[PDB]
Amino acid sequence: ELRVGLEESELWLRFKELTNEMIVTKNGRRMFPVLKVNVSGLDPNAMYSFLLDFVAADNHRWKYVNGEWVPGGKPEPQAPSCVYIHPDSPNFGAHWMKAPVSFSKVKLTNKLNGGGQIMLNSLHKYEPRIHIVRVGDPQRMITSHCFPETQFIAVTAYQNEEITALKIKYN
Ligand SMILES: NC(=O)c1cccc(C(=O)N2C[C@@H](C(=O)O)c3ccccc32)c1
Repeated sequence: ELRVGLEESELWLRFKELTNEMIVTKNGRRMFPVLKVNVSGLDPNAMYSFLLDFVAADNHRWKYVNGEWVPGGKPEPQAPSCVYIHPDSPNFGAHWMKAPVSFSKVKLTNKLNGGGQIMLNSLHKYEPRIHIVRVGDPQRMITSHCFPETQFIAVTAYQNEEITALKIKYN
């Protein structure tokens, strides 16, 4: 049976208990921690593509007030649909299952300046989601997998000094 498990969940939960933050910039910024998953239950003989997108978590934005994340007003219009294709795609199920699948090269940005980056709105909370797509499937079956341990708020600069120190400590 298809099983997708989050790698280094303990490290993600350290950031989440502080409310995790990810920097977005004009040219795009890579994530820390990096989203990595282990996969089992795929057909090793079949070929698949791994896709990544980011889902909004609330219908409001956030603000850091008195060292505390609080609801910070009505949200901006939803960011456009941005899908990141894992550069190993398409590949055999045996490839995806022999070692954890890392999305280390994806970049988060606040501009639609191309480059295959992910457009996010600052001060909004997002949750990464992974999609698995089989090549050649007339039913075009797709599997979606959410990871609530990896939720974060997009920021142009770190608000929580504990988050700033955490990023330096483990990266
Ligand atoms: N009748 C059908 O359900 C059917 C028939 C042929 C191919 C698929 C397919 O694309 N799968 C199966 C499954 C697999 O390959 O592990 C899978 C995992 C992720 C994404 C797609 C798919 C589904």
